[PDB]
Amino acid sequence: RRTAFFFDELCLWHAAGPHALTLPVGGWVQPPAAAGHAESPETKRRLKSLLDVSGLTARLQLRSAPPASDEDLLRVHPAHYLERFKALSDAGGGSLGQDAPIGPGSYEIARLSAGLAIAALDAVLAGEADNAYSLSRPPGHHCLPDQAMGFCFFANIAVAIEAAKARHGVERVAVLDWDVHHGNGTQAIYYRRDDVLSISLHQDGCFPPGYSGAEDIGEDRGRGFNLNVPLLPGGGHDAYMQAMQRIVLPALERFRPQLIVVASGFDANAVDPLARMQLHSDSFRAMTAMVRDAAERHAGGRLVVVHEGGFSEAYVPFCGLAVIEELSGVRSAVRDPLRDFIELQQPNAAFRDFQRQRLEELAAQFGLCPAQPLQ
Amino acid sequence: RRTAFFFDELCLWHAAGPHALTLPVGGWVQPPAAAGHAESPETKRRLKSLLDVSGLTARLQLRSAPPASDEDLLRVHPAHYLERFKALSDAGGGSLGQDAPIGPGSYEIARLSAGLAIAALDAVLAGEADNAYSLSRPPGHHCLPDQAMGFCFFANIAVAIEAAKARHGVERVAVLDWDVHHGNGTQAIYYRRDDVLSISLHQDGCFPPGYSGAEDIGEDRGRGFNLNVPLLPGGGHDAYMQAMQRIVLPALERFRPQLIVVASGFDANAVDPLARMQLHSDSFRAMTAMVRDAAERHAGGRLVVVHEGGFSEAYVPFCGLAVIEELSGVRSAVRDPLRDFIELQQPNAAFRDFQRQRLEELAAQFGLC
Amino acid sequence: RRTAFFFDELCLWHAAGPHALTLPVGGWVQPPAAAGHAESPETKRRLKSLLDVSGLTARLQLRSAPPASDEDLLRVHPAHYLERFKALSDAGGGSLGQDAPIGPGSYEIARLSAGLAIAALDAVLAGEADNAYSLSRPPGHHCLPDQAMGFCFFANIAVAIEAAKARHGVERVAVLDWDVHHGNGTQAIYYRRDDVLSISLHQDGCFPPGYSGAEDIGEDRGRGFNLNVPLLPGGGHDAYMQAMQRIVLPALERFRPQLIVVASGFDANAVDPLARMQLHSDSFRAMTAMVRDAAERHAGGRLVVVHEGGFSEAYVPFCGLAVIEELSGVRSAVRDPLRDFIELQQPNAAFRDFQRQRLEELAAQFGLCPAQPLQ
Amino acid sequence: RRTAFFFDELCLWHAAGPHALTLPVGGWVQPPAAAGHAESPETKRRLKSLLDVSGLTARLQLRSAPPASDEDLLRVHPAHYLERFKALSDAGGGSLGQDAPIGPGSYEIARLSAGLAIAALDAVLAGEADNAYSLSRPPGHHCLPDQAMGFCFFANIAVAIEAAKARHGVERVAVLDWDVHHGNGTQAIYYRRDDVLSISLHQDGCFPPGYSGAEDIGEDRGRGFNLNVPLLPGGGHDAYMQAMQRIVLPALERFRPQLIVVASGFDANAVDPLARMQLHSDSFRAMTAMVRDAAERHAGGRLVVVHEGGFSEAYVPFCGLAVIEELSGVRSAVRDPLRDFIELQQPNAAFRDFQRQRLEELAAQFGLC
Ligand SMILES: O=C(NO)C(F)(F)C(F)(F)C(F)(F)C(F)(F)C(F)(F)C(F)(F)C(=O)Nc1ccccc1
Ligand SMILES: O=C(NO)C(F)(F)C(F)(F)C(F)(F)C(F)(F)C(F)(F)C(F)(F)C(=O)Nc1ccccc1
Ligand SMILES: O=C(NO)C(F)(F)C(F)(F)C(F)(F)C(F)(F)C(F)(F)C(F)(F)C(=O)Nc1ccccc1
Ligand SMILES: O=C(NO)C(F)(F)C(F)(F)C(F)(F)C(F)(F)C(F)(F)C(F)(F)C(=O)Nc1ccccc1
Ligand SMILES: [K+]
Ligand SMILES: [K+]
Ligand SMILES: [K+]
Ligand SMILES: [K+]
Ligand SMILES: [K+]
Ligand SMILES: [K+]
Ligand SMILES: [K+]
Ligand SMILES: [K+]
Ligand SMILES: [Zn+2]
Ligand SMILES: [Zn+2]
Ligand SMILES: [Zn+2]
Ligand SMILES: [Zn+2]
Repeated sequence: RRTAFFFDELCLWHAAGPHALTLPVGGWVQPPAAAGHAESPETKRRLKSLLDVSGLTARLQLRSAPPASDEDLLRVHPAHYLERFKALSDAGGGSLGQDAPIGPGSYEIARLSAGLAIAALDAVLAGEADNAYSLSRPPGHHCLPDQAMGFCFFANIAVAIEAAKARHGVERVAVLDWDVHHGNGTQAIYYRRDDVLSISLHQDGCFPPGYSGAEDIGEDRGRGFNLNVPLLPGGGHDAYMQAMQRIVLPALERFRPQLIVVASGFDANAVDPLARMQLHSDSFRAMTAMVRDAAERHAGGRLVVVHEGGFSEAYVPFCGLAVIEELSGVRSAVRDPLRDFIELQQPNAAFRDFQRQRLEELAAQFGLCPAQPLQ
Repeated sequence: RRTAFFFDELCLWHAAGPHALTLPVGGWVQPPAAAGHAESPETKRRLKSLLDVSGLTARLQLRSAPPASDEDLLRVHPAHYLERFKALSDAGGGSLGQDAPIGPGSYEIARLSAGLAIAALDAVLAGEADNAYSLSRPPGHHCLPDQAMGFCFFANIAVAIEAAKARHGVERVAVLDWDVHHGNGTQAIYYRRDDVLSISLHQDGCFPPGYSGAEDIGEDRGRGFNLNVPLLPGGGHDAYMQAMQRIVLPALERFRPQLIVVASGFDANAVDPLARMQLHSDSFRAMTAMVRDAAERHAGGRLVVVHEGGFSEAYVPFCGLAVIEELSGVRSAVRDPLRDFIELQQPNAAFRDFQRQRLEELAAQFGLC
Repeated sequence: RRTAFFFDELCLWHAAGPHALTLPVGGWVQPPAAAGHAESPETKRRLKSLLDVSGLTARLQLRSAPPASDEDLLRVHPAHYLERFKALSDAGGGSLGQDAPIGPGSYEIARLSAGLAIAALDAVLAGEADNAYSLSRPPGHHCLPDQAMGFCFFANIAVAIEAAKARHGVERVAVLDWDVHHGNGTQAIYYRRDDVLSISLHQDGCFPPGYSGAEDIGEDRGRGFNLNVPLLPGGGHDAYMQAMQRIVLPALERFRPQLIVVASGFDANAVDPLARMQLHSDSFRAMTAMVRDAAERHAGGRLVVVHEGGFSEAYVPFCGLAVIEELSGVRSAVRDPLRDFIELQQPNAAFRDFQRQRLEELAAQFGLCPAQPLQ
Repeated sequence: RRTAFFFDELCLWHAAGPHALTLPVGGWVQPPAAAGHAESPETKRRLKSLLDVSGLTARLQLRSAPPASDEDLLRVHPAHYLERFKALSDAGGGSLGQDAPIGPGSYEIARLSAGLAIAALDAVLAGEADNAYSLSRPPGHHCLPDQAMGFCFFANIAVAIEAAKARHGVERVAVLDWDVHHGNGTQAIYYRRDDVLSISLHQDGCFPPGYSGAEDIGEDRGRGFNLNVPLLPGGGHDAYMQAMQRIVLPALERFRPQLIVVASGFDANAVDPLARMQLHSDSFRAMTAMVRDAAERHAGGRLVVVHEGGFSEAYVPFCGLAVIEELSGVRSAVRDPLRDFIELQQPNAAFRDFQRQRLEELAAQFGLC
């Protein structure tokens, strides 16, 4: 298998003002002596470093891309938003919204991030690669057309899809969003559309705070083409496996995607500060295997994974490595040193059963028939 | 209310070798560009900085203490353990056990940490203060007599209790351990004893990994005098409130403690990387209120809170501040900026009810209903 | 001796946007993975930590102070400057000038820094202490009345002096500025005044860049009441000792100060990135001893040392500790672990002689008679 | 021009125990909240990042290399030194000498660093590239055969030269060492040899502390084939240009090198904490131009630049970029933002003249005038 790795060093140079985790410094929040922000470069940089020393980068098709044009961005965002973003970026940065801080030059770098997503879809649709991974920083899946949120400043995946439709005329794209937070940007943009199936697995009520969203299934033309799976906080491997088998795979089976895009955050990992789920690297490996399989049966193998969240410096690299091994069909010598340990922390039988029953009920609410994958 | 704050700057100078969170650097674990260890000074330093900026330090009785003597340490740990610890500390540090890395001078600093715990109990028992908070770094509650674990190198609380019994002859001490991990050190040391009631609230299976422990209630003379409450991962405020009201307060009521010691980690907070629970600063405020109340009723107000775990730099200070406000009866101008946000993320009604039913069953199992 | 240590934890919470040393992040300057700015809290925080663990803090008279009022600040700065500073500070920070970046809440913290300086002079003038040290962050000595420069946002020492004149009517204050950079703020404010003798020891041409200033001795009423000693880059202990003995002590002798204020940066230390001089902790000890002596003979012992620059995290604490030992008359158990090493790196005889001859010529240019200290 | 860039990500994973700048943490030296060591990865990583963002990496011949074999290392270092290094590396690290701390796995990574130097000489001697740059971390130029010093654990350049002589039979190599500290490792190894001309430009008395060395010109067969230029602290661009024109270029002219190797530290830069000199990125550009020119005239263009010291995170990348632009003949869009500022800080005319006169005298002493 030929996997394109879309990466640019410059995406790692985007940096907001001082923050303690996600809290803007000021008031009662003391400046951290080192850290600086949640959406730091280090988590993505360490993924890249581990890919290099493992020998995996040598086996991928390593690509960059031009930054997203105004044409591409305007399919989603209004000019006055671009202008506001740019002016704030040229004046040294600041706050572009609620939980949306930017640094100097962040406009240009956000454009580059969006271009990588655009290019990754283009490459896979054009037959240049079987699948692709885009290390797109800053992330995209919370961003609304006219409102930056959740450290996202462009709707990377939505911009990529709209560009893909204009260049290739793809008619059915599925977006599976396994970032631990709710993919509200993708949901809102495609909410009344049936050419895009948007599925979000997320921790119930995490971000946006208090939002579950199971009853939000899309409207009119898009009714049934948006699906939220609000998993109970504390869940791990089995919760995600059950969600995949009872909701995701049956939904993709019904939708028959010609392209699958994954909004892949790794903030469901067991040591992430920004959520409470218990995934290990093999959990992300298994989800990728399931989604790759779905792509091989419906979409001619056309799968793109776009990097979204994931805050843990120590553990994100191992989770992201697992995904890329699974996309490329290449297994490195890397051994996840937290794997066995995270196994022992998983929910007990009673808790697993309780989450399983809720997923069964949810699959029934959605009108998903428990069929088996086929071609 | 007169609250003693036991603190020494030197406790913040203990530092292990390079780690990525809890993973020792080496093999596939790249050295972090900044961070360093999990048990870093910063989390405790930022608690101290927020206490100072809030003006609350000015209302406490600020104290240090001599480091723990060999006499005190030897009540719990063997001489060969002290020697082994010391030699490794003199030779620049390294690994004293599984998840127990030390740096140069860490022996001396561990002794100082233990002395603060000793002195805090002493002060409260002697009537020098109504209650006390000991910012004891490195922490203590995982450490066995001859085995360092979980970044603990001396059993600070056990060492403090044994010293208290020798100096004051206190007969009944309750140790409430609300660090999110299991207080296995305190459990093992006091396991066959009824002069010490050890209670651990912890995330089911977190650390030690795979351990719940509800059935482990003590043995022979200590049967019934150890209680584990393994809360489901993902739980937050209500889970802890229910645990306090159905298990902890009834257990303390039955035991009639003459002194309450709290092993207070803040790693149950909603943004901690080292567990999966959802507590906010008012959760720790409420638990402290409930334990203070229990102390006022049985123990002449004698309450000591010893700092244990808590990894989140950003949020531990607010949780620790809340505790100390509650101990002192002084409310500062500090407003927790995550509070409203963490409310919205709490378990839904169905999950709350599920955890509540388990706690009811557990309280029945323990004969506390 | 009774030494007041004016300190507030909140001064350590002032933090600018991301910088690589002194370079604002953006363009070709990548965000640092840890550091964040030159004027970081850590250098001052580590001074405070070393003072604590040494037992010295227990022997000082530890004080805070109210922040500087508008009244006090307006003696130097215009209202529109205060308003501009404040607005930028309330909007999350940014760039208040050339090399003058601020963070959110920096206005309030700058006011606190200035209040510590005001209070330190007040305490010493009121007989509450023999001398004082003010750990005033952010620093002051580059700041002009209507222009922030060199990470200084208020003219701390000038604000303190003008307040001291209003409360106590002190008639002759000497400001000795041994920060390695030129004290241009103090120079410009007091330039035509003879009630304030301003003396700057600095590295020739360091900051402001290209400025030496030996011929800038004040004008009209202030002619002869400003003195610049531009020391050659590379100089260390002997260069500073010779400057003190041939220029500073004779100048103070002529001026008969009723109060001595020291603008004490430690960026002349041998490992500072922001200059090229070779001082060790005993060099700062000796300069403090000389200045304390001058204060005991003219000023009733009235000496205030205000912390200015110093970037080295490792070595500033030892230099600042040395000063405070010398102010308090208390020698701790701390042993400077770079001392012997820095001794061996000092300029050779030929270089020492070359710098000595220039200082002799300069003392003659200034019309300083080589008299001996007396009372 | 075809420039090989020898680089391996794994060299950036070497990391010693906690230090404050160069001071080992312990005693009165508090652990830094962020930093860690002087010889940190960041300075070299940021050079690599700027090369990538500039598009210059795309114009180089990017290479890695096998780590140095025992055969190669043993030409310089004894087996017992390898064993001692390795054992300390397997046991988590510690102190291999005075200013020579290592971390876990540092033995393997030091071997990799040395292999890059070996491979860079090999490539240039074999005609695979016109010149080369080796980003060899950890550095090499202070390391003696049986004594680690100055954060160097193998004598990278010496090991590379000895390997080059065995494989290619090159007879005359010049080593120009413009790291701001004295290249004592290269000086001592080649001290009685005339097949290697070792030249060190360094700050008078910086490191090793108190050493100038102008009188140390080699002995017996090597007499005249070692040259030290101890520049006065505080010197910058002109001092270095004068040293190059009056000492270095005439010496190379007399020696007729078949290969030039540069020990290129950037710690002479104007903002380095580890010395007191005032170089900007164009200074390193000019020195590289002058040495490339010398290589074109005697050595068929054969020039290798091996990365040594340089501590400034902010400014080393710009200085290293300048060198590589000059090697490759490719000028990127990068503009050095400190350049104009460092011009204004240069020594005045009187100081320049004073240093110039000393260099004239020194060139006369050496018989090069
Ligand atoms: O993973 C992310 N996106 O998928 C994320 F953006 F990083 C986030 F969503 F996790 C968040 F955006 F980081 C966050 F967690 F949602 C958040 F926005 F950072 C926050 F935690 F919700 C947050 O910012 N909380 C705050 C609460 C009060 C005041 C300021 C911030
Ligand atoms: O909070 C603590 N004490 O109250 C704690 F000991 F720090 C801990 F329990 F959080 C812990 F030590 F951090 C830990 F969780 F036990 C642990 F040690 F960090 C760990 F998570 F167990 C851990 O470090 N696990 C590892 C597993 C494999 C390899 C390295 C580390
Ligand atoms: O020590 C200081 N004051 O006494 C100092 F402010 F930190 C400084 F003066 F050293 C400085 F201000 F730090 C500085 F060194 F002068 C400086 F301003 F930071 C700088 F080094 F001069 C500087 O900022 N240089 C720059 C050059 C080009 C572009 C931006 C900044
Ligand atoms: O640049 C270097 N090599 O080219 C260097 F070796 F790193 C150094 F020379 F800069 C050095 F090693 F940093 C150093 F300068 F030699 C040194 F080791 F850092 C030091 F400055 F010598 C030093 O560390 N001195 C100490 C003195 C006393 C106690 C601890 C350290
Ligand atoms: K999601
Ligand atoms: K849809
Ligand atoms: K517990
Ligand atoms: K018990
Ligand atoms: K000065
Ligand atoms: K004047
Ligand atoms: K040299
Ligand atoms: K030689
Ligand atoms: Zn997320
Ligand atoms: Zn814990
Ligand atoms: Zn300065
Ligand atoms: Zn060097």
